[PDB]
Amino acid sequence: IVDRAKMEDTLKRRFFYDQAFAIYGGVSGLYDFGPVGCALKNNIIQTWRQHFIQEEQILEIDCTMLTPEPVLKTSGHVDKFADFMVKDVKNGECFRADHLLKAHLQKLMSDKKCSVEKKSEMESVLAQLDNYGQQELADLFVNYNVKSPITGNDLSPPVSFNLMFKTFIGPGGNMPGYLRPETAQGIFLNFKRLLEFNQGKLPFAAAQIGNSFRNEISPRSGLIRVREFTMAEIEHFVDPSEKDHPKFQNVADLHLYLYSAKAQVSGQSARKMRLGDAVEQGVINNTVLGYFIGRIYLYLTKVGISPDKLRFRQHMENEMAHYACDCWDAESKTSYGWIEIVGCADRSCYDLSCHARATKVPLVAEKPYVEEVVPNVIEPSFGLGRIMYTVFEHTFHVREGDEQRTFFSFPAVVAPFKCSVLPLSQNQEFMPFVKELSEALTRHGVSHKVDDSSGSIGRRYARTDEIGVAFGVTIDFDTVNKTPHTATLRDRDSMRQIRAEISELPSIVQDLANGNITWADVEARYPLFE
Amino acid sequence: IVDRAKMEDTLKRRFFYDQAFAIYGGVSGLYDFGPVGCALKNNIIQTWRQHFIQEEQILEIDCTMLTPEPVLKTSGHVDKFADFMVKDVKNGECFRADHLLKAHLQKLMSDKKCSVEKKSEMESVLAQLDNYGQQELADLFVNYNVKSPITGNDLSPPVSFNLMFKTFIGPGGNMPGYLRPETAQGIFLNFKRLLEFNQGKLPFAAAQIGNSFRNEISPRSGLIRVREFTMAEIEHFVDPSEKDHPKFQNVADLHLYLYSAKAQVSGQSARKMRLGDAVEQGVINNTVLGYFIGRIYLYLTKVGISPDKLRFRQHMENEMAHYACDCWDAESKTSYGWIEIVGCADRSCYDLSCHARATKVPLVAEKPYVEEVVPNVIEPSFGLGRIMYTVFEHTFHVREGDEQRTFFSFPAVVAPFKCSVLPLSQNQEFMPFVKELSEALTRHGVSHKVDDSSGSIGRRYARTDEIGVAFGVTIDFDTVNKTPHTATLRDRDSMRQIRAEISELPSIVQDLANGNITWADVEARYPLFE
Ligand SMILES: Nc1ncnc2c1ncn2[C@@H]1O[C@@H](COP(=O)(O)CP(=O)(O)OP(=O)(O)O)[C@H](O)[C@H]1O
Ligand SMILES: Nc1ncnc2c1ncn2[C@@H]1O[C@@H](COP(=O)(O)CP(=O)(O)OP(=O)(O)O)[C@H](O)[C@H]1O
Repeated sequence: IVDRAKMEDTLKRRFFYDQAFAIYGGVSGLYDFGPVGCALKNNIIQTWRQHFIQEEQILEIDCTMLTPEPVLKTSGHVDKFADFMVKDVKNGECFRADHLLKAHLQKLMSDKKCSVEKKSEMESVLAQLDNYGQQELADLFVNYNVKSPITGNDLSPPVSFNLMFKTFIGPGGNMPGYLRPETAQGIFLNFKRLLEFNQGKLPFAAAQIGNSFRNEISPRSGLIRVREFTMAEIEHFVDPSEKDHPKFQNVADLHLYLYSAKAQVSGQSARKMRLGDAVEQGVINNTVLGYFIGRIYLYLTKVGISPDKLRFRQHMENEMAHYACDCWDAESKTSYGWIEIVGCADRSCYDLSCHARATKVPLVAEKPYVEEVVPNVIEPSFGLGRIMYTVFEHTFHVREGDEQRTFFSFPAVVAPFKCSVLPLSQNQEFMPFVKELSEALTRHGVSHKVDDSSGSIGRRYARTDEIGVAFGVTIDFDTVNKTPHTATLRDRDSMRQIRAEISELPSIVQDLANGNITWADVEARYPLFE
Repeated sequence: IVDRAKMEDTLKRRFFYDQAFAIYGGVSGLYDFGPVGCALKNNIIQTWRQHFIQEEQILEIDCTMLTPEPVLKTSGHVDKFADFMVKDVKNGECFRADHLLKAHLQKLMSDKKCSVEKKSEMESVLAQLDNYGQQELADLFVNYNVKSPITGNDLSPPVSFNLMFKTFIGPGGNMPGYLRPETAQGIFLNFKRLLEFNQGKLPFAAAQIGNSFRNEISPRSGLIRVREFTMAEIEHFVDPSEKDHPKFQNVADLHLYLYSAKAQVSGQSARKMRLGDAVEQGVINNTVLGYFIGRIYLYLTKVGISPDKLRFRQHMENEMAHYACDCWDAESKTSYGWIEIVGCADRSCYDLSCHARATKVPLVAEKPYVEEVVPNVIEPSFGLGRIMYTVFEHTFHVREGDEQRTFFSFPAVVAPFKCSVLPLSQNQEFMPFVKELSEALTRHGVSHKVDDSSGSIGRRYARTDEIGVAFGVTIDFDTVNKTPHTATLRDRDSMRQIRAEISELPSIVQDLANGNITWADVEARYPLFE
């Protein structure tokens, strides 16, 4: 439970993100990220690079966004990459049928005049929404007589709407193209040279961190529904018969809420299992898929996602994408309900074959006299956009005080900047201290900034908390005059402080941010300062 | 002088970059960057972030690429952002008139039957190509009777061709849009909130590092002419009356080739002046423009550009962009002649006014009772693409040996990875040494990789040189058996080696890469090893 209104106001005001082309009315689904928003957005991409590319020695490539029609036709995007759209016969307003039907049903379940028996029937309908194909949706749109959410008019029947943007490469119109809806395709088209890097053996993973475009129908979910976002996709090619990851044990003891496809149809709830035990019962097919599922859990957590609001929902029989056979999604409980922030699929061979059969160019690998095989790819799809937004809601808190101050409990690895060095006076009396501390912090690799804003030391930290600065050191007169020279180390979340010698503080803030010492540990070693 | 053919072959083979959608024939102007290409491309963006954003405390924002028609119409891109295109009346092949006329004239100047008097007349025509407007070009295309470079047919008259990509945002066609040709526009549309960050005072600079799209007519310049590239633009807003940068002295003693607009019309050559002296004579208007010009020189140099092939050419009277009044470009002497890699303009007020007058929203600032002024922006435009490619040619060398081996003399700050630790055997005899050195290097922050490839130690380094790895440490038996345990430190460019104790090598390689010690210094302290 989070007050979205209050939050968005803080985010936009401190400029984390805001409506793109605002002075023109803005375009729904498009936002610009201000300074802090970038510092945070950057820290997350940096953490991801470490957690995956670096930790797994993933081959990184950077393909183009512009794509010639022929390429996406083969992958099957020109045909299946779409959403069902409806529009009131009156004017020409469009809506994503998929969601409008869900918005309506939720409206009925809320009305007090609704029977318990119907409430159920509907809950069953919503828990199977991503399965209802073309026809099935048309009927539900009749049975429930869904009508325009605005000036309730009559909606035309649900029709598919290709989400890919369209353009023309070069003068003339002989080469029509689209803006890549995903990045994965680029890695497949380069499978040859890529496989060559690993001596030709499997498994090997290729990755990409770039922009994808999705001409969303009716974006109304803040940063959740954008037509332009940055995503980090991993394409882990493995031998279909050797689907066993040599590191699965490093993430086997992790306990996370799994929501099988069965539990979704068998009407029961998600169970908090153990990955190791998960693979046993057969919930999670193999251990490769299992390994990444665990790593994904670790990443999201380390970046600011709350475990008590993070689950992995499996897909339904016919919910499968036009390129997958099995899949699991990392969903976060937000103010918009459960939403897919990271998508981990298991699109066995499909892709490579399509491009090979179309271009008349072989894309395979061999294994020991020797047999050629079609690699089975597990693609963890990260939406850095939704992932960041989740961190926003999960860490946005309101300080217990009439002034209604807010703050984000951002981990030290993602906060705009870890420490905030703020002195009382800027005269040449404090400089020798501010200068030292700063440079000292830098040597320890702790991002910081010397606060200049006006107001009381308490109002200073008030602005610091808003953008979620992890810590803060107060340098007052007793620090400059008294001796030993000690400063005040203030914790963001607790607001509780400490008084240690200003020379040792750097190493202290370092361990605190790096998770080598607990704030409790600090209060035990040094004298508390009210 | 560089053998482009040989180079491109090495780049593509080691996969620095290559044709996007290769297995489909590829699309001209589109390329994909392989692993090494990314490591290098990343290092350059990282260096730029330090050299500018970090060194100047620039406010970083990240706007959208999709832009609604109304926004670009105001900036004046829907009208002037184009190139003159011609096409042979036979089939429908298009060409950029601007360049075809230049290709033809160069053909004539080469023919031995050309008179000295005409050769001149033409040299004068080419040195004024970016000034010839619509009509002027049509005539030259008649006087010289230019015809299709292929199967020489007849070219239609030169007509403008808008370079901006076109699409449609959202279902329907009520909101037509383009893919931003530049990033600057985004910073202007956010001038309000941005100015607020600096307390409302000037000067203050905003920056952006993102992708821009330019539907180039006929791309045939490798990575020089792309329809999709990453650029880092800086928008330094300053008071029109206070055009004086407080750091100009830090870059005043720099000596760099300046090519005034006069020297371009007065038919003389570029002079290697001193920035300080440059501002005096009035060559470079103010010192703000001068400061960035110096910093730009430093950056390019630090990344791998050769001074003897780097100049700053000023624009011509009517060469000015549709948004500028004065400008200077950093051009690199490549195999394609002189090309603009970094563009530093001085588009005084223009922009902010246009958006304000169109949206009926004021975008100004005040100064001390108080007067509101229209900020004069100096926009340094970096094309990380062309900049990287220049580094390629300027540092690509061929080893003097029949085997025809190649290598790139990449600075330590941009090389894929600084050091290459390569042992002879991988047995548990060397591991205790490889492990230590590696971890030791990491502690010193030196990017490295343990070489595994097969072949002689000399053939191992042969592959290392190709991707331009700065150094390399050889760990042989005398390192494991003999004591003290010393390894071999090999320099890339010189191939000359050294023999120092394997424990001290880390700190040595660190200073070498960080420019704290010269390779000559090393050969003076430690025993040479043949
Ligand atoms: N419009 C959007 N805005 C932000 N991120 C998006 C996005 N569309 C996709 N993503 C990212 O990429 C997604 C990969 O899974 P996809 O199957 O492509 C989502 P989907 O099911 O096709 O659309 P939907 O979840 O809105 O129904 C990640 O879940 C999400 O972070
Ligand atoms: N097609 C392209 N490919 C690579 N970089 C490009 C590019 N177009 C522009 N840039 C980058 O952005 C440029 C900014 O100057 P611009 O005035 O926009 C070039 P221009 O004069 O408009 O086109 P031209 O130099 O090809 O005639 C930098 O010089 C260049 O690095």
